[PDB]
Amino acid sequence: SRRRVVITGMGMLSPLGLDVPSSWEGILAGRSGIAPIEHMDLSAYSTRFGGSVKGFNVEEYLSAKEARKLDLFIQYGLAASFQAVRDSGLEVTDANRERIGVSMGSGIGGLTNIENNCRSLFEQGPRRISPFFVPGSIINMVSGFLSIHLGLQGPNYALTTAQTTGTHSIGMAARNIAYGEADVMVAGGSEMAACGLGLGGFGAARALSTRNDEPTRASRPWDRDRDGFVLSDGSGALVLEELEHARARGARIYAELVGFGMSGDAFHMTAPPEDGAGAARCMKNALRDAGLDPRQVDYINAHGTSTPAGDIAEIAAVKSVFGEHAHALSMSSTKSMTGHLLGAAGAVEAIFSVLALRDQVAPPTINLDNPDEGCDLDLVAHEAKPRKIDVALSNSFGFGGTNGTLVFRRFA
Amino acid sequence: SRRRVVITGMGMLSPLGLDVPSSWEGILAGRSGIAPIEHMDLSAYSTRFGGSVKGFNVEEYLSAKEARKLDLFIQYGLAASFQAVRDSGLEVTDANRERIGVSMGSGIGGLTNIENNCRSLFEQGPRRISPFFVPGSIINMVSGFLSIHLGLQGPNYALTTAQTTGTHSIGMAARNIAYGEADVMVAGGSEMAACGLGLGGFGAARALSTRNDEPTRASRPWDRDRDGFVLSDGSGALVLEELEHARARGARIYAELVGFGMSGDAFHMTAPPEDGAGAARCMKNALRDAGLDPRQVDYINAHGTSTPAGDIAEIAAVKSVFGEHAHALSMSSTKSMTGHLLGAAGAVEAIFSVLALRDQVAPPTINLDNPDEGCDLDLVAHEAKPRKIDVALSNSFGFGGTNGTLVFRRFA
Ligand SMILES: COc1cc(NC(C)=O)c(OC)cc1Cl
Repeated sequence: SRRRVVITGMGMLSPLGLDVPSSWEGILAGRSGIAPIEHMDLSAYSTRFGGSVKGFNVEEYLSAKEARKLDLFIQYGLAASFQAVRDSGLEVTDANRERIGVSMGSGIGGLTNIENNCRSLFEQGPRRISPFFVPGSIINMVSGFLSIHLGLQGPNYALTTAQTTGTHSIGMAARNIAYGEADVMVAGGSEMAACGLGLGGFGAARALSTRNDEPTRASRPWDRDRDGFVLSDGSGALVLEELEHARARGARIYAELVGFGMSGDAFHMTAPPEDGAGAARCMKNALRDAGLDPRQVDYINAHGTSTPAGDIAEIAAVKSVFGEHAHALSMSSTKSMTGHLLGAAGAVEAIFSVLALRDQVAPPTINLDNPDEGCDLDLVAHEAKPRKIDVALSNSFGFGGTNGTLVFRRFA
Repeated sequence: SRRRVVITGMGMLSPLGLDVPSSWEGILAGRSGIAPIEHMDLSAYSTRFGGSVKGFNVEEYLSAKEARKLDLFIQYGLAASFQAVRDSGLEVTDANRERIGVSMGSGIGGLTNIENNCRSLFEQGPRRISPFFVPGSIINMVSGFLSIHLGLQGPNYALTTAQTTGTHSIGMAARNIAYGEADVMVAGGSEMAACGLGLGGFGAARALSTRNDEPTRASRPWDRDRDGFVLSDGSGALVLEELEHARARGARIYAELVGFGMSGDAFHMTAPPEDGAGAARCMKNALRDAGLDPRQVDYINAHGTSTPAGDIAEIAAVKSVFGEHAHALSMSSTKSMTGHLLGAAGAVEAIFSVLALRDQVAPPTINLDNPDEGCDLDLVAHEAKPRKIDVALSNSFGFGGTNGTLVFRRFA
């Protein structure tokens, strides 16, 4: 029968910090992680800024010889995973290694490495493609490399559901544990899409904010002057653990994962429906899965991408699901500070939702100067709001009409 | 307790044919789908052959305009998916659309689109990148487009586990049904990694057969003269359905999906361990999941890639798991004929495993002229073998040491 699942470890690289505490300190201070991109020349591009990981030292985790063969999204995914496992205190042994698995996902994976090898191929030839091109670029290799470094022999897979990846990865990993396929999973996502093809491709879709002259103000979810998402890099990982397993070893438990929802919109390849019908269906699935009264929800970490259609669809969905209680909960978009980590967004935002529960505080939506028509909920504008949070919900929505909702609650 | 899951529809593109029955006729005749790759200058490449899909007409499925937005691997996955849904006879309605989902995956995703867009970026700059580059290249867009086209509102996701993708996709979709998260799932995988980038990337690792003079003899699993795998394109999709749901509408049931195993080797990024320990755990997990004794297995569709270390690891794993029964079962690699469809390998091989059950015939391992040291199992050399098959396994053992096993049983 279905077992309970708790969070015993977390790890992160974000535009606000090289770990969880430093990132969360930025979140509660209303700090922006967005700046002009330094790592490549973007003068020909319509967007020249984003959320970079600043000062990442891969040699805190991996030998230089190894790191040189891995795309940044793998390096970030391993860093976050190693943090989360260390934070959990779990010791991997012959007795438990078959019961510990990994599901770390990515929306796009090793696009920087694929781009650089494509340049080698076209300008020089196939003899100059790296021998490490495939295992250093394809999405399942965060799970793969992590399992080989720690000796994890449990379920080993990766999701790729665009901007929903981190949320799906955590939810499905929790189902693995619930149904008895594993006792422990490391789950989350990682992304580094800030190369020519990523910035150029989202640019060609006119999906990105073009506020080049004021990057910290670009990401402004539900603000009437928003003009698209801000592309950001990094990784989140959580250690999910069966409750009795965690109790037996005296684990520190941050929160319980009580609910997971998925739904497809079946609407449009990239656009969310205006009424947020798929998002509402997904949240309702998650709340029923958690055995909750919707009035129990205290805090929602929105998807909150700073796109015109996405932000207003999320208000519509929250009003449809929560009715008058929509006016009592707090909802914020931490993408106002971090930007959109794409396949890692749901992973870092699950961590922020768990820390909202630990610290009893709703993070702010910065830059919400002039809320748009109908955006009249408590969106925690400008400043962090201390408040009672027993139940927190993290939402994600992606290309393909793919929706995920996680429901966390305090554990006693 | 758990619901039963049956297969009611199948769909395929392969190097042998543009549907299931044409592909299967090739399989049972021992035909090769491997040939020199056309309409590419492969002069500088060390491998110039593979398994292409021949004569695919996307306008049987999509308008030319929708087809122009999507990478070939998405086109292939939608073709297999539409075939599978047609073959199932399922009628999607407002009463069931929330109970029908999709999990179609890919190992490497949109290499052809990445190449074409890199050509534009490098030559002309980012403003020549296609607006549809991102949504038309990301791996979850088979699930996305299929859900939008057919109005499917159930779980919508995509796995990417390299060469194990199609097996994991099918197994995890079966779990969704068994545990009541869906009543119907379309599951499988698709791949189009000819392109320069696949042939170049695998070639850089010297992972490919270089038998350019005799492409049809290149893929020779367990043969002492094998010299690596053959890269191939296509797609496989199955309609998985809860048993009572299938019976209530009078569905044609091909077979029952009774078991699913996963494991991680935790050994090496690309090579399996010599004794196939992870593959053995995975098959034992899949049999335990099915409540079957190893002695009940009749037929194994091997991963059987024609890499020296992979093929011998599988023999060791099968000897370990099956002991005194290891010679009684028949095990064949259909990759001897199809080549290696990477993320679609497990999907087309699940279909071939189901058809082995329907037709009571083990497909051949062609090219098995001189079995290597210790390769002394019933590997169905050269010619198909009619035999009793009640229980068929399909194995996939991919990069990152990620393993999958599906167990199918005759249904009556
Ligand atoms: C991909 O390159 C490497 C990988 C590992 N380690 C693993 C677990 O894969 C390594 O450990 C000494 C050294 C190198 Cl160079």
